[PDB]
Amino acid sequence: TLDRVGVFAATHAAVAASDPLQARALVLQLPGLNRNKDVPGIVGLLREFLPVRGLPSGWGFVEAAAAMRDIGFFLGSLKRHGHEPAEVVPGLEPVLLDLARATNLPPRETLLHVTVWNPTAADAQRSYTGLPDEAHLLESVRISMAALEAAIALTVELFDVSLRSPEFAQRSDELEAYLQKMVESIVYAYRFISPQVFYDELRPFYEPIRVGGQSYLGPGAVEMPLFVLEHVLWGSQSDDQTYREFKETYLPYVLPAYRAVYARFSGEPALIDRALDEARAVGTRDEHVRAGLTALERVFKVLLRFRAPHLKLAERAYEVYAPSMLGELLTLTYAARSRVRAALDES
Ligand code: HEM
Repeated sequence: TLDRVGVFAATHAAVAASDPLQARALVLQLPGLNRNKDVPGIVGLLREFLPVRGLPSGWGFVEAAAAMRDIGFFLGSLKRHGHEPAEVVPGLEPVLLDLARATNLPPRETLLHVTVWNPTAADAQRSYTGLPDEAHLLESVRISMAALEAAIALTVELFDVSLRSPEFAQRSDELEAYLQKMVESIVYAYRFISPQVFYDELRPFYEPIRVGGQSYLGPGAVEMPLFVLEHVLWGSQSDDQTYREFKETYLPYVLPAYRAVYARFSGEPALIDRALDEARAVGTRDEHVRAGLTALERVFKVLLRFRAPHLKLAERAYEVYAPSMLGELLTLTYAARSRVRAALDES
């Protein structure tokens, strides 16, 4: 049914299958050293595979991204025990910067590296902690990342589809179906991830580190390119300070293609702004207009079925505090949906 997922999943699998540093058996030893808080051992283990002669000239994106993944687990690890990886590992910084250049991504590990680009097998999956809860968190992202990428494609396609077009409602219904995966992810997370374990054992691995004279954030699901999708859909012309700063903060961590999508739509009304103008130009009693707007409201419904439960998920973990950004974004989503619902009012 969600047949657009396959191609995105296949691109992720290419990186997951790559191990140019032949680091698999070495990275698997990291959880034990983390448990032992063995900083010298962690550095020693990294130096067993860290390139010292520059990157192999034959590497492409796949190899460079795979190398960053495997070095990357040592970065959040070292910071977890209170150390800047660049300061305690001679020659590491130049490698990170070279890998950043090769991939057009930050000079550390991102959500992509630790989830969809990380192999799934027990004898291959890289992990900070080796904990089941960490594996469950990775799975929760794997459930929806490829679907979300399809959804970004669909949103961009829907942007050029007139509300007057016969496809509008059908495309919106298809977008809704892919976005349902985000809901599935939060249901999964609620079921399988212990809030105590997340907060006490996993969260400390996700601190920022300093590379190239600036701070780079840790992997988190916050880096999923959902914010790019919603920039196009409803948010591009939002003057809300917290929201704009949120998007600009996470922009460097998403794939270059989605950074390009973001830029393309920043100088234009968002999809719903255009659709609502169209509804007003035709008249909101027109059944085809109403069909389109109703379909659009369902997209907002599914976005809220992710976002509201996610806030609860986040609150439960931090009860063991969540940033204001979450509730603020939730409210903005409600406001956007309300604009659609207002057009559908029959009085
Ligand atoms: C117990 C598990 C989780 C916790 C504790 C958690 C916590 C948070 C927090 C605190 C934020 C605000 C930004 C930050 O400080 O990093 C955030 C944002 C975000 N998270 Fe989660 N999260 C969890 C699971 C998930 C899952 C499973 C997904 C999707 C697969 C997800 C998707 C997102 C997204 C897309 C944002 C950006 C804000 C938004 O769209 O509303 N999170 N998360």
